[PDB]
Amino acid sequence: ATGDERFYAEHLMPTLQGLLDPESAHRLAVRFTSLGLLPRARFQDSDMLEVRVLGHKFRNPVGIAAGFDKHGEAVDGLYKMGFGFVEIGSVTPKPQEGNPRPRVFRLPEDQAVINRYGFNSHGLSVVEHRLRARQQKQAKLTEDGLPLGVNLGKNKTSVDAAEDYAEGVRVLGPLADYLVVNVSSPNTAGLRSLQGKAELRRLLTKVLQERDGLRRVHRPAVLVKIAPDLTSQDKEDIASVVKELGIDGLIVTNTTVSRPAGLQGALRSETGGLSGKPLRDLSTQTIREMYALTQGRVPIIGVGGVSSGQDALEKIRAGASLVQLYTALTFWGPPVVGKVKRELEALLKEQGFGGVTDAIGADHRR
Ligand SMILES: Cc1cc2nc3c(=O)[nH]c(=O)nc-3n(C[C@H](O)[C@H](O)[C@H](O)COP(=O)(O)O)c2cc1C
Ligand SMILES: CC(=O)O[C@@H](C)/C(C)=C/CC/C(C)=C/Cc1c(O)c(Cl)c(C)c(C=O)c1O
Ligand SMILES: O=C(O)c1cc(=O)[nH]c(=O)[nH]1
Repeated sequence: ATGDERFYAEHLMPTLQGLLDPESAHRLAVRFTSLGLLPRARFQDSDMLEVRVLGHKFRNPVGIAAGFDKHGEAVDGLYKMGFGFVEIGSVTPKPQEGNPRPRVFRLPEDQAVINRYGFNSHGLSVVEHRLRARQQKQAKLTEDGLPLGVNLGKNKTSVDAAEDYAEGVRVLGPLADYLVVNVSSPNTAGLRSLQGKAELRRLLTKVLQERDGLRRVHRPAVLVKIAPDLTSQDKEDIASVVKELGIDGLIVTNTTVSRPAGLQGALRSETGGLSGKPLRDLSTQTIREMYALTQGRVPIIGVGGVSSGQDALEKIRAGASLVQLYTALTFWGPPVVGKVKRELEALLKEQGFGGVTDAIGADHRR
């Protein structure tokens, strides 16, 4: 049940959201997290939540998705919250402002958010120095089952997308357990076209060459993060390229540019990517498809609308080895992490799984 879950979800978060504009709230959340001003994460991770994937041990399979800690300011606070892994970014090569404010919108009636941040980023150099300041602390955390992902973007005005990603691999690759080639932001003109077969093969060949050129101890896994809005053709092409090139994994999915029938929020027709509950099943179905297309041989990090243990287990059974959440944190606060983990453990036991690993892709074997 938990007292603070109820307190954060029913009282504290909705009260604070009533007082603070969305981006002000985001900024305050990053600040509070970075300072460790967080409730006591009392959930002890059980052995049945441990997952071995991407050349690493993950103490639990619940991560924070990209876009919360864009500039790597709150990594340690996020582990304190009870996340099994942290992904920072997206980070662009040069600093850039992103879109004019306002650029984030709450849809409380839908338990959703729409954002059009447009890759606001401190840039590679700032983030590099921030990560270097805690590099050995991270090495110990990783060893202890708490890996770090770095999500790479491209600048708005760059004339060579592949070179932007290559720069990211060179600069932040040595500080990351895994890198994410984010070709699925809905908020950068032309970006999602990099998901097309020919463009993706060329781009990923260059990214993988740059990764392979790093020293062994500094050589991260490379994942591609994909949209929920892809055609069947697009998904077939991505699966083919992933297998051809030996891409280490997929992150499924980014936000949607669709607006599902039934959205109630006043701000439903704002431009941007939609996240949270209305994305959940679209993301789950995309995980399911990508798992089948890759014959279950390519690790998937499942993301989109995870707010409960059931949501997490649905993505795991569809083929995810790990899951992430973001929007649920914005509505329910830090206790949501312990909630998801406790519920997930209980459901695994109820469905006769020895642990998370046993449940990965279970629906495909029914
Ligand atoms: C405000 C906001 C900013 C985001 N920024 C990024 C980003 O910089 N890079 C990225 O790959 N995904 C970004 N995302 C997408 C999330 O990583 C995630 O894929 C998506 O929100 C679905 O998960 P959720 O429903 O749990 O939020 C962002 C999402 C939100 C809501
Ligand atoms: C769990 C959390 O997000 O932050 C904790 C540390 C907290 C007590 C934050 C206070 C400020 C609030 C109410 C933040 C909620 C919120 C939001 O309301 C919105 Cl709209 C966004 C985009 C974010 C992005 O992180 C967001 O955190
Ligand atoms: O910076 C953003 O606008 C952004 C990037 C991304 O990958 N996904 C998203 O929803 N927003």
